[PDB]
Order: sequence, then structure tokens, then C-alpha cells
Amino acid sequence: GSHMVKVSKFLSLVLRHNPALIGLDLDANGWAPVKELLAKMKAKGHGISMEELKHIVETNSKKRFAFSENFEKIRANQGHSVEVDLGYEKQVPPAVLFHGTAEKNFDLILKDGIKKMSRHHVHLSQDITTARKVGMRHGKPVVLSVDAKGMADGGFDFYLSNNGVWLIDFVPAEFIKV
Repeated sequence: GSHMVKVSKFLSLVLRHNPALIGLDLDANGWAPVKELLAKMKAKGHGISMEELKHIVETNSKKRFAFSENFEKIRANQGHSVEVDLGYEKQVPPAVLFHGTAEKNFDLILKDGIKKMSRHHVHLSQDITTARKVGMRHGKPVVLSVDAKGMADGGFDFYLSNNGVWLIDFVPAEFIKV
């Protein structure tokens, strides 16, 4: 099902920043017992079977999320804000993306994040120009400044519209610079 970006982002997150977050922890050379992840992340209600996680490590990630060749440990390297393109095509602008959306959406934005029916293709924008322009649909868009490099690296995917619009999966206000 479509949650592999959420899975890969996650896996990258846990094995890089705060592994302790899920009961998982990082080893001395920057690894983690895969069995720790498989059982735990499954138990977390994400149904990770080993067949599933190998699928993410080997097919989707590799340079991002590495795996022992013997599949015992997993790790995530990151610091790689290149076109990671997690099964999609990410177009990475210079530094940041400015997304405008009405300040009547502010509560929802800040709590839940930039999301509507997201999973694949929700609205994002590159410049304040577009932020304002798209937000003219309501009035005064608040400019959610989301980092392109951070998002690309973290495992958040974003596409480019033929018109020059950006489409995102989702961006947490928790990470956005409102």
C-alpha cells in the first residue's frame, strides 16, 4: 500500500536522529538490530514484516537507508538532500519552498500539518510569489516556508506540476518555518 515514503522517511529518521524514539536504539558503529525494528515497527501498527522492510531498504533506499548484506542490522545515513526520489520524481529548488495557504487553515496547518487528502499529490509552492498567488483563492495566505533540502533528505517527496506548482505528500508544521 501507499505508505512507503512514510516508511522510508521513518526508517531514515530513527536510524539517524533519535533512534530511542521507538524503543529502537543505535549501535556503536551506527547500526540497529533489524529485529528490533521489524517487531517494534510492526507492533506500532505499521505492519512491518521483514519482507516489507527489505523491500524498503533494498529497493527504495540503499544510499539513504542501508542494510547489512546479511540483513541483521539496518542503518540510515542521510545528510543527502539530493534527488532521493522515493519511487517518484522530486524536483528540488534552491533552499526552501514557500507555500501559501489561508490563515483560516492555520489551526489545521500547525497541528496536523500541510495535508488535505494527502498520500500522493497535495498542494505546495516554491516562491512567495506563488504562495500569495495561489492563496488569492481565499485571501491572505500565510507563507509556510518548508526546507527543500531537509525534506528531500528526510524522505518527504514532492513533485513538480507542468505549471510550476509543487505537489507534496505532506509537510509537518512541526518542521515548517511558519
